[PDB]
Amino acid sequence: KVFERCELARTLKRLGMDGYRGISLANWMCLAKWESGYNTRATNYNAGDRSTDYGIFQINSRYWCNDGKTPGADNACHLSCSALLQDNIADAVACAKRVVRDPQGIRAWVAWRNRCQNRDVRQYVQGCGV
Repeated sequence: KVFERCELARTLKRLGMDGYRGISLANWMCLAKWESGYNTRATNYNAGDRSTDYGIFQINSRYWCNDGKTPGADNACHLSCSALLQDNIADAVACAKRVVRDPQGIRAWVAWRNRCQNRDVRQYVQGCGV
C-alpha cells in the first residue's frame, strides 16, 4: 500500500506516534517519506552485509526483524520481517517505536539525519487535521 500524505499522518496519529519519545508526527512523516515514499512494500537489499530494509520505515533485518536469511542477525522487535510488509502498519509502528526506545532515538535512521534533522518538516502534516 502506498499511502497518501494526510492519510498516513492520521494513521500514524491514531497509532500513538504523535510525540512518542518526544518525536513529532512531522518527523515520522519525513522519515517515512524519505525511507519509502510512503510505500509499505518497499524493500532494499544491502549486498554489503546481506541484510534487507523492510516496509514504510525501511527497518533493517540485521537487528529488528527476522527473515531467516541475515547472518548472525537479531530480531529486537520480535517480528517476522513479513509483518513489516503489510498494508496495515500497526506492527511496523510498534517496531519503529521499539527502534527509537534505544539511545539514538529518531537518529537511528541515517535518512532522518540527512533529510529531516534541522529541516523545516511542517509541510509534512499541514492540512492533515493532526
